[PDB]
Parts: sequence; C-alpha cells; structure tokens
Amino acid sequence: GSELETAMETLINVFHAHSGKEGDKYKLSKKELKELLQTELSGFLDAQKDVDAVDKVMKELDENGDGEVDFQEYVVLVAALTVACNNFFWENS
Amino acid sequence: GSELETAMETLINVFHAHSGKEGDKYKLSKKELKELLQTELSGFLDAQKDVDAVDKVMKELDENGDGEVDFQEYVVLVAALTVACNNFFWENS
Repeated sequence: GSELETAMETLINVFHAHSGKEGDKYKLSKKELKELLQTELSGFLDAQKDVDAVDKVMKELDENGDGEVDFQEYVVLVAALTVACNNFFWENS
Repeated sequence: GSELETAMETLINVFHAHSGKEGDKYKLSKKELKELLQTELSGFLDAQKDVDAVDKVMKELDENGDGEVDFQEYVVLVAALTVACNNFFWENS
C-alpha cells in the first residue's frame, strides 16, 4: 500500500460516501457531484486565476447534464483544477 | 492542505519527476508514461481480473501514440485501474 496507490484510494472513499446520495454505490448524480468537486477543492478554485480554465469545467457540467457523471470523470475534473494552478510555479520570467 | 487535496498533489509530483525525461516540465512522452502508470500501480493490474478493462487501457496507448500524453489523461487512466478492482467489493451474491 504505497502512498501513490493510497492517494487514489482517497478518491474512491470520497466518491463513495457521496455515491450514497441519490445513486446507490457506483452511481452519482451530476447535481451532487457538481458541488462535490468544489466542496473538497474549494481552495484550489480560490487560488487559480485562470478564469477560462474554471469556465471549461463549469460548462462541462451542462454538457453531461445527463443527470449522472462517472468515477473516471470525477478523478479527471478534480485534478484539472489542481494543474490549473501549479502552472504558477513554471512560467517565463 | 486537506488529505483530499493532498492526494491529488501526489499525482503532480510523480507526474513531474517523470516529466523530466524526454519532455521538460508539463510534457511527457507516451512511451515513458506507458510504464509510469504500471510502475506505480503494478499491484492493481495484478489484483484485477478484468482482462477487458486492462485491454482498453492498453490499446488506449496506441490511440494516443502521438508520442505525448496529457496530465489530465495521467490522472484518469491511473484511477481507471483502481476502480477496475474495487468492483470486487460491490457485487451480487
């Protein structure tokens, strides 16, 4: 159980605890997930100046408004917010 | 710095350390990333019986053989392997 593998495990726990809402186990409504991503990463979206980056993730919700997201999507969007900030470190002088 | 936000941070560190290969910082070759995912999640692909699941992730590499992947893709495929195992817990009797 390395930290690398454990890091992902954390995404499973949180994803589940929230999957108990309207869904059942692996099911999760977009309405609930929409707040989830920002609920755990409320700081990131606060340290990111990229307005276009958040816009893409915001509108993306309307694209999959199907009423249900996907775990694979939960892990991709949560990170998309982080990388949308680290860029601050690497930049031209 | 909550554990939830820290979990994702781990993906950034590993992704970077490997981005120093042929790439530079945010760039990473598929050839190197291909081994990366399995290098850190060598156990998962060992505890997963889903042959079709791994097949999709395996062929996916040939699809983006462009020679360079994407961070967003690094986080989505690494997890795809985990979820391809947890299912063992939830199942019909």
